[PDB]
Amino acid sequence: MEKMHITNQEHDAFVKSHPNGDLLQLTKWAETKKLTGWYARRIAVGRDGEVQGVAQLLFKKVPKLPYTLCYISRGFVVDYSNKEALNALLDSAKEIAKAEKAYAIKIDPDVEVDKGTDALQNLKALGFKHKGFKEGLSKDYIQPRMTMITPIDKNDDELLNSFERRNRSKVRLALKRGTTVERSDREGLKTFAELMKITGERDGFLTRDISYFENIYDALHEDGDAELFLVKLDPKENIAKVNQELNELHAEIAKWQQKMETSEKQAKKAQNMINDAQNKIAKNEDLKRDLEALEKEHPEGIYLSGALLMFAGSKSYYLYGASSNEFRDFLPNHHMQYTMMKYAREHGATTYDFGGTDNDPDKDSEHYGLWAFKKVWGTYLSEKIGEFDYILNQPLYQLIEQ
Repeated sequence: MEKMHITNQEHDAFVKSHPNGDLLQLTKWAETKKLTGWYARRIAVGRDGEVQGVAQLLFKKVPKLPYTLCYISRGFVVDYSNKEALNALLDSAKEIAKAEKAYAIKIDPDVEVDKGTDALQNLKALGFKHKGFKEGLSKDYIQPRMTMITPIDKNDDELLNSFERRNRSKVRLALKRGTTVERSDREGLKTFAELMKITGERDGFLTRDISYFENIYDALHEDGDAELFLVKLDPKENIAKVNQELNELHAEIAKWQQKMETSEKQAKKAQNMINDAQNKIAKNEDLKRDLEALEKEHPEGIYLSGALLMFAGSKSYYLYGASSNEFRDFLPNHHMQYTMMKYAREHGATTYDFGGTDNDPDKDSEHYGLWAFKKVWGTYLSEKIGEFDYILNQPLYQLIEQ
């Protein structure tokens, strides 16, 4: 068929609407990789003025050696059953990659094994070598080969119903206990980085600094493809809520007092309900005091958790999350997750991807916590076909790919 020149926006549109599109094939994602030494090139193929496949190629020089790697991260973006388009994309990639002294062309498209028979067959026939069906988070390939995904093309009740039972209960508590979820801005990243520092120290992880998050956010946020969410506990707002509850409780008492005075038969019940409401009033007043104490410490509230949410068309991604060691009983992360899923659905996404996992690892393994966390959120395990290399220089490939 034919090689085509399409604009950045045209490429991104095609990626966003293709079933095999992905965040890692967007032009603004390539912008984020400049900081770590990657440079980009694009290819497109089609017929009769209609694009049938695209790919964004990232190149990076191999330390100490006169070669590059060509990495098509989550490409090619093509129907892997379209042999003509697939071959044409390989033809174009080989031209560019040889000119860049690449030792191989590495691809890792988001195609589930379930649906990957054609892909495996057709890639094999074209000369690609497979890295194998190893653990979901094997160090033998760059991306996770398994992820955990929540279907979000659901109403609020259906979405909540999809979570595991204990977690549903925690989400309902989170919605009630008194935090708010904010869609933040670039200035919010300073709060986020602080939370991430705390999270790194609590878990065992090395944490990246604010500049690292700014690099991702600034490329994609303009297009609505990156958003930052922050969860706040605001004492003033909650004090207002308590004042309203106190007014409502006094009005309940008024109503039962009026039944007591007019209805002999209901008097014992009325006094009972009055006693209950009086107890609630006393407790609410105690809470008001505690919230006032908090307000003195944190006049404009305190942020408890935060996360970055990315998009590529109908795919949304929970990329990074962080939370502090304080006020954990408000369940801020649970409030955050459900809010972000709803936001993602409203933006046009139908899946919400929590990222990588092993498939049901044992408790002693380094990745167990990821499985324990992600499995309760109405997720299914997405097992991908994996990583494939079209090798251009055999001796170099053997040396490097260790």
